[PDB]
Amino acid sequence: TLRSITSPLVAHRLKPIRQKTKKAVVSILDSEEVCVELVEYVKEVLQISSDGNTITIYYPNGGFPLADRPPSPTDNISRYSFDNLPEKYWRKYQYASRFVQLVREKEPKIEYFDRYAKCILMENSPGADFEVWFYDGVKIHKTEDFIQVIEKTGKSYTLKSNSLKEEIKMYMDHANEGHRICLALESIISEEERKTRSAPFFPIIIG
Amino acid sequence: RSITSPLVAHRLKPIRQKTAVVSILDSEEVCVELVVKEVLQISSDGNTITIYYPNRGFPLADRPPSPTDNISRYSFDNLPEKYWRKYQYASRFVQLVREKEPKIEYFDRYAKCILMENSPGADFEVWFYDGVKIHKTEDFIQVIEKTGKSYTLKSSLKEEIKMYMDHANEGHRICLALESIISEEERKTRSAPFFPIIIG
Repeated sequence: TLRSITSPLVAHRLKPIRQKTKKAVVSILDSEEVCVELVEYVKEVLQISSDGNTITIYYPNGGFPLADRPPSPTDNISRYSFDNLPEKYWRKYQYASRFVQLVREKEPKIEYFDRYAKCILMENSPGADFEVWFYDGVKIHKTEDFIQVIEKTGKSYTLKSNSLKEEIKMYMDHANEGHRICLALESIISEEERKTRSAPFFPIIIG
Repeated sequence: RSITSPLVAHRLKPIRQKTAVVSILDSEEVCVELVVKEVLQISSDGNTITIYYPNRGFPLADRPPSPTDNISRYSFDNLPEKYWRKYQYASRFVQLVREKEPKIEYFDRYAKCILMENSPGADFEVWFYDGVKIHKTEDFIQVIEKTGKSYTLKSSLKEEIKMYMDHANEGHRICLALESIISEEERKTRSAPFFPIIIG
């Protein structure tokens, strides 16, 4: 069971992207499906559901040239659950998940303009990244692992654990309020998309 | 006061229109330059009017003349009648901006919904992805079919279009519920404003 190792990917609300590695192309489609074309001709396509829990695999007949769109499916097709997926495709599923993990860290879920900064909560929940692009060129990025400060000069620092330099704290004190605010809205609005179950309320731009 | 209510320019993006010149400043203050020779600056909340004269003077710049010492402040109530029709010009203008100024853009699978800033009872435009368009108002609803066949109903079932009108009504209910939820939170937080908002 792939489960014993990794976890199902999440691509919900991800804008489209196509990147060519050497071994193959990876995509996020308008459907928020994830496509891995193994490879210059495509010999194998994996199409993972936006949830992670479904993997569709189709081949050609013959020895599928490269393209904008991925190749429309064939009758040589299969479907697996995350649990049923054969070992053979596991490292492919993990390429797709690493990639998607990359995108979500940089995919805004909420953009909020305070008097003093642009605040960005990312899609890499739980514990998503949080960027604060101060309008006077200060930058504070918060991560589960750590916090990066960049000063108006370019002095850039990490704090995996505080006294900063006091003046840093005015900015960090703000960053924190912004995080508390974007985390309260995300909860409120998320509550609403539960109660209504209509169309996604994310991402949002505020102010 | 007896007549017009104080204007509201909260969250309105800047604009200078020439006719007198009227402006909404980056401060959400409303400026009327009469022609210059007189400047009225109404507060974003409508209740304070600052009036200053040149020391004519003031050639028509693209920005309002910086402040002078021939200056007055009034309350909405204190405002002398000499200035009432100037205030009312400013109020009509702002009513016009607000009706076309969006507070909420929501992207449904079928359409773009826009609740405007002309509360209470704000306009609600539904720009369907297929080219259908519905515009709700307190007075009436305009329907534009894909053809162009406009139809300003004022009170009715015409069939088929009811599929779209039902969607439009859902979107309104959804946008009117988000406004309430995010409005509660803004009441409880004291942070920077939460509107406008784009969702989707």
